[PDB]
Amino acid sequence: EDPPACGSIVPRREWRALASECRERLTRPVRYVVVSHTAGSHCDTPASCAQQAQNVQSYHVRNLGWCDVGYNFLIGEDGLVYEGRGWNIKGAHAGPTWNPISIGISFMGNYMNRVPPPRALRAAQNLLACGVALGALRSNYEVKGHRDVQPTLSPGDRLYEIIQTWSHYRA
Amino acid sequence: EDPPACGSIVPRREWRALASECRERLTRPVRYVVVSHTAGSHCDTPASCAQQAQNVQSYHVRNLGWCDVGYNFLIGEDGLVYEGRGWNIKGAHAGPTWNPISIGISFMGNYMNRVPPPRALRAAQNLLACGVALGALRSNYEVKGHRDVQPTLSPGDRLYEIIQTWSHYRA
Amino acid sequence: EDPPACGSIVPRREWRALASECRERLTRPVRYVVVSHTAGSHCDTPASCAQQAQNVQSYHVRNLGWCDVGYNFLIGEDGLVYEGRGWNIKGAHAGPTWNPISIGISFMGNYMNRVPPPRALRAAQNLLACGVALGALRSNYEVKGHRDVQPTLSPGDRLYEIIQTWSHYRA
Amino acid sequence: EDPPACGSIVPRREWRALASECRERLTRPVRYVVVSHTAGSHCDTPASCAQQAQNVQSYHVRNLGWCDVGYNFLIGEDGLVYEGRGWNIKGAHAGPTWNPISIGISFMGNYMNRVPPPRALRAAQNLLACGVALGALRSNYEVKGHRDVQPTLSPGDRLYEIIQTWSHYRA
Repeated sequence: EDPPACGSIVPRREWRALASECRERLTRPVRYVVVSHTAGSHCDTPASCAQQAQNVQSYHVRNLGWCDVGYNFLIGEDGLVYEGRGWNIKGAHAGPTWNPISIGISFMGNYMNRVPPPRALRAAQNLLACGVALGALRSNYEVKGHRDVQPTLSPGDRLYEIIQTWSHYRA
Repeated sequence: EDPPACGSIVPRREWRALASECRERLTRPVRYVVVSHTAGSHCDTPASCAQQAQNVQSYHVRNLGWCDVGYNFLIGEDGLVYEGRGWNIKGAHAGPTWNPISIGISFMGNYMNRVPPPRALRAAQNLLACGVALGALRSNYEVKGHRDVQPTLSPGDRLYEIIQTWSHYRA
Repeated sequence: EDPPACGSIVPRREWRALASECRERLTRPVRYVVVSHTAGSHCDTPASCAQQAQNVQSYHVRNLGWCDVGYNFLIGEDGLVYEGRGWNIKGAHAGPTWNPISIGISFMGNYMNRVPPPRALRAAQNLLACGVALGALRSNYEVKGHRDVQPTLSPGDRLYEIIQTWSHYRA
Repeated sequence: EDPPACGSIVPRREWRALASECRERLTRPVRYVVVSHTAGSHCDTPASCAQQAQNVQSYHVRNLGWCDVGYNFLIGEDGLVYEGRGWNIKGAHAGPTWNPISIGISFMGNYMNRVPPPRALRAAQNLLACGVALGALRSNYEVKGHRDVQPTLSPGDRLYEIIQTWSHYRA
C-alpha cells in the first residue's frame, strides 16, 4: 500500500461536465499514450479553460452523439489537467485499434503554428508520471503522436516536433 | 448502361498505386457519402496530382500500416478523380460506425483558407451522379461533412460551407 | 389519438397480460439495447407465443415479486414482437448498472443449441429500427449481449454468435 | 440478397416460391392500394401460411399460366406479410386499368363470414407505412376495396366493412 496524492487534476464536476454514459473499461496497466490537439481555440486561465473543456465535450456529445468527451484527459495552457474519461474508461480519440490499449491526452488549442507554453508541457509529463505511480500506465509506457496512428495533422507540427524528443516516444 | 455509363476516373495503375490488400466489402446500394480533405499539399496538374495520391497512400500503408489508402476516391484541383478503394471496398476514413455504411471522398489539399476550384467541385458532383447511376449509391443518398461524424476540422471551413449548399447534404 | 407508431407489436391486452405496476421511466433517447433469452420453452404460433409471454410475466410477477415482466419487449419464433414494459419504462433484465440506461429485448426460448428462425431475427431488427424512428433509441445505439454485461450464458451461444454480426453490436 | 427487412416481410425463398418470370415495372411513387382476399383456405401459423402462399402461387403459375403469383404482397392470420411481386413489379390482381397504377395486397382466406385477426390488420397497415417510407407509395395514397374496382365479393363483407374505416380509404 503506497498512496501517492499525485493528481492535480481538475475533476469533471469542477469544469461542469455533462454526465458520462460510457461503460467500457481499459485493462490496467496501459502500455500506450496517444497525444493529440483539439484544433480549437486555446485558453490560458482556469475560467476560460473550464469553458473550453465544456465546449469540446459539447461538440462530441451533442453533435457527434458520443457517450462523453473522447479524450481521457485534456491539457490547458493555464497549466492544469482536465479530467476526461480518466484512467479506467476507454476513450474515443485514436480509432478502434488504439482506443482499447491507450490513454489519449489532448492539448486544448491548435499547435501547427504555436508551441504549448512550458507549464502545459509540465502538466502533461507530470500527469503521465502520476499514471505510472498509480499503476494505470506501465513504467515502460510508449508515447505516440496522433498522426503516427491515424491520418491527421494532430497534434500539430510544433507540438509533434516536441513530443518526438520525449524519453518515452516511440515512432 | 452504355458500357462504362459515366465517370472520368484515373485508375489505380495510372497513378502508380501499390496493390491493395483490403478485402472487406460494402453492401450496395450505399446510403452515405462523407466528404473530407487530406490537409496536405494541393496539386493542379495530372502529373503532380498522381504524385499526391501516391504520397497519401504511402502515408496510410507504410506508416499507419493499412491495407490501402483509406479513402474510396480522391479529388484533385487538376479536375480529375483518383480511384482509391472504389465503390465496393470498405474504407478507413470516418471511423468504425461510418466506414461500413459510407463512401469517403477526399479533396487533395487544405480548404480552411481556400476554396477548391470549380473543376474540382464538378469532378466530385459528377462522381456522385455516376455512383447513383451504377447502383453503388442510393438515389436519395446523404452527404455528411467529415466534421459532422468525427472530431476534426476536415473538410475545411470553406469547403464545409460549400457542401452545406448541396442538394443531398444532411446535417 | 392517431399514433404514427412504427411496426407490428402484439399489445399487452392481446397477450392477456396482468396490469403493470411499474412507474420509473427511461430518459429518451436510449443508448443501449441488451439482448437476452428467456431460457424457457420456445413457441412457434401466435397462440402458443401469447401463452409463453403470460408464463414469463407470471414467473417475474408472482415468484420474483416484480412490478411487471422484466423485459421491454419479447420476441417469438412465431415472428412477432410481444409488448413488455415498452419504450418508456425501466426494465428488470441486466442488473442495476444497465437497467436504467437500456432497452432489454428477450427471445423466448433457449438458444445454446438452437438458432432462432430468420423471422424472429427480422422482427427484432425491425423493432430496433422502429425504436430509432420514434426517438426511443439513439440513431447510433449499441447492442450488447446479456453475457457482455452480466455473468450468464444468456442469450445462448448460437444467438450470441449471431448478434455479434449485427451492425450496431459493440463488445 | 440485399433488403435488410423493413416491416418484417417473409421473403420469396423463405415460403419456397417458384422464381418469378415477371418483367413489367410500376412507376413509383404509386397512388393506389387495392385490398383483396384469396377466397381460399385461411392459415394461422407460419408453417401453414407459407404453404398457403405456395398453393396460391401454384394456382396462378401452373394453371393460369402467369409469370408469378398475382398479388404484390399476401397477409396471413399468422400476423406476417408474404412477399409476392413486391413494390416494383406490376401485379395481376385488379384488372388492366388498375394493375399498372396500384399495389395489390391480399388477405389469405375468405372474409365474407369471418374477420381477420387484429395482427393481420396490423401487418397490413404497417406494410403500407413501410411502402410510404421507401417511396413505393405516395404519402397521400388511397385504399380501394377489390369490389370497388372490379365486379367481385372480394375482399369479403367483414373485411370490406373494416377497410372502409381506414384513414386512407376512398370510395
